[PDB]
Amino acid sequence: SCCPCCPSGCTKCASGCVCKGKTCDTSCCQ
Ligand SMILES: [Cd+2]
Ligand SMILES: [Cd+2]
Ligand SMILES: [Cd+2]
Ligand SMILES: [Cd+2]
Repeated sequence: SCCPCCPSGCTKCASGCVCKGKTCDTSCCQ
C-alpha cells in the first residue's frame, strides 16, 4: 500500500507518493 487516500495503485503514487505535497485533489492525483 501507499496511502489510505489513494487506491491500491495510483500511477501517480506508483512512483512513490505525490500526496507528500498537498492533500489529494485535482492538483495531486485527481
Ligand atoms: Cd494518496
Ligand atoms: Cd495517489
Ligand atoms: Cd500515495
Ligand atoms: Cd494525492
